[PDB]
Amino acid sequence: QGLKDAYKDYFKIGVAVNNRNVADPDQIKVVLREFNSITAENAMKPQPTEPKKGEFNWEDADKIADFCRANGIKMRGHTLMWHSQIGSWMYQGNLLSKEEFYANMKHHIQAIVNRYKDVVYCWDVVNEAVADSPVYPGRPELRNSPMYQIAGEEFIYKAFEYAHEADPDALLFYNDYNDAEPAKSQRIYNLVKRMKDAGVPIDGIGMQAHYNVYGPTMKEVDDAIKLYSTVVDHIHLTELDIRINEVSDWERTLQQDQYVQLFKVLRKHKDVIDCVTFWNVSDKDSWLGVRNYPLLFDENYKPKQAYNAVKNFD
Repeated sequence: QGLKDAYKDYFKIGVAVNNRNVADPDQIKVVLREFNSITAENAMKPQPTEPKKGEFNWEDADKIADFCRANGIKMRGHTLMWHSQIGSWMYQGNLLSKEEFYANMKHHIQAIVNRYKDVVYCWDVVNEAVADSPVYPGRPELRNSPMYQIAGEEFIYKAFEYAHEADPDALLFYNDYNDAEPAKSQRIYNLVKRMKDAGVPIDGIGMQAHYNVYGPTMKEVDDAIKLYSTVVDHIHLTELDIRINEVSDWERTLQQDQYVQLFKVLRKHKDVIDCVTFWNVSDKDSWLGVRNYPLLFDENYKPKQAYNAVKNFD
């Protein structure tokens, strides 16, 4: 009886996984106990699935979908478009045409969405498209990636349209980090507003939630959720973790209260938040290394004092 069961009347609890998390008994016992949603940490990203034009690799992603199919869990599909882990070929030495690009993007999205539409319930369609903060008013709100350089903001719209065609029943999200920062969260809102007003097919906003001990206050996070709440009916925390920096009893206490504060805020917003997904299973497999003591499971795949606090609430 784990996390998922505790938050059953609030929202799903999920976890990004790697090949070994769904292949090793000791880790599998944990994942099934605690979570009712799964994200591929890497296996559905654009370079991992299409490292050359038209040459799809489904090996790693299939294992993970397999695991979900079998245990009656639905997946989040992480991501269809992103300026990282992407094959240069999609957008180029020279940049390609809007049209040659849209085709590479349409071909890719449509394949992958169709392939896993039976397990994926939602898709992080575009990732990290909004620009980092300091944006001096009037200057471009979006990150100047190659895709933007070719399409401008239009490529995001196409990506959401292309994925909607391939599966009309999936919830399609825009996903980003520094989601609770005022300026950036305002920019995110602006983007999604534009899409809503144009009638582009977006459903939800993905809050990465790469937080830390000193980074955002609970006010900031509760604010951004209200702001986002007024443009979309679906919010996921998508890659949650709380790094201690930027091994003491004190730091451990600090991280504990944040996690406890954070889940108080999200419980209040149960009705718009459908999912809270931790970025890795345990500190062992955290992308931030174990130095950062970032998750509710320690390097032995065992719960920390913080685990019981978050779980035994009310």
